[PDB]
Amino acid sequence: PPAQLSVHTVSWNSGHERAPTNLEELLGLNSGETPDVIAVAVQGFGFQTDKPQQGPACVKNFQSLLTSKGYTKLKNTITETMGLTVYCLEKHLDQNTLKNETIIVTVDDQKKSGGIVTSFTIYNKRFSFTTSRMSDEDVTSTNTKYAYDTRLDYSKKDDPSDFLFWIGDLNVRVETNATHAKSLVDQNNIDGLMAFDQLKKAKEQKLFDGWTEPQVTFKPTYKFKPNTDEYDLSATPSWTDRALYKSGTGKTIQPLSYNSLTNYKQTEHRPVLAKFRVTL
Ligand code: HEM
Repeated sequence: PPAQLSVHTVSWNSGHERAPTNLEELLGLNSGETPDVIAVAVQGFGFQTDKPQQGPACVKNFQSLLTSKGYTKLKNTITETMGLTVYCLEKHLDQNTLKNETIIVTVDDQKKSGGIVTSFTIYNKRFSFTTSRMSDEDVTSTNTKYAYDTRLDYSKKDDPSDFLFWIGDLNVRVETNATHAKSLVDQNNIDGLMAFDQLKKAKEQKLFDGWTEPQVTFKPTYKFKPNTDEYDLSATPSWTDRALYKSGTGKTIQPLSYNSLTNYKQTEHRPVLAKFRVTL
């Protein structure tokens, strides 16, 4: 058993946009790194119906590239508004130890909000990967707008997972006016603007209890005018896509890198990539 494994996560609230052609950058492969596990979460509209017939392109392009490197897809799950894919290096898998499971939780009767958790075991350690989506208008279990639900949190089980990641647009925003937020951005006072971020408020209500975010040192990833680096100040600039981590069993998870990918400008949000090292 290796003593450590590397995990990359990426999430993008990509809306109606199709998978780009350069995937290596998106997945953090472009520096020569070969991580053990890769999870990709997207949020948007119409993935299941698939009017545009993008599904077959996604499969082809992700499968070509990743199969080439020795990955196997453990699971792809899509609903109308969320997608979560998890890949693992083939060499790590043992069929009768894996216990691959996915639940979907749906909160509203239109099945647009909730989340997905995919869990699996390697080297006798359980990994769980969650993504979630909530809209501002929703009635929820928490009576907040945040994309949290206890059923999605595998640290609140009697047998909690060893390594947990929660990736996506949590529907946490910066709670101040757009002029002030832009001023802080222009001065590169990232910690000053993070003071207004709603994750700490959610945590005060004991949502995302004991989940940690890596230090943010990049500018808000939303809301941009498509194909520019210009903020549309009709919304307060915010950090939308986030990566949170936890261990249920006292394992060390060390973030190596956490950054937005500013080369991807096709849309209003920028994708966010995190890299972690975990000690088994
Ligand atoms: C940048 C945006 C997107 C990203 C990053 C992305 C990512 C992914 C990934 C990683 C997979 C699994 C591929 C595999 O099999 O290895 C997938 C599958 C799929 N995607 Fe995309 N996707 C995007 C956009 C979309 C859009 C806009 C639609 C439809 C409106 C869509 C529809 C689908 C469908 C239907 C599948 C499953 C196909 C099947 O199982 O036959 N995706 N996507």
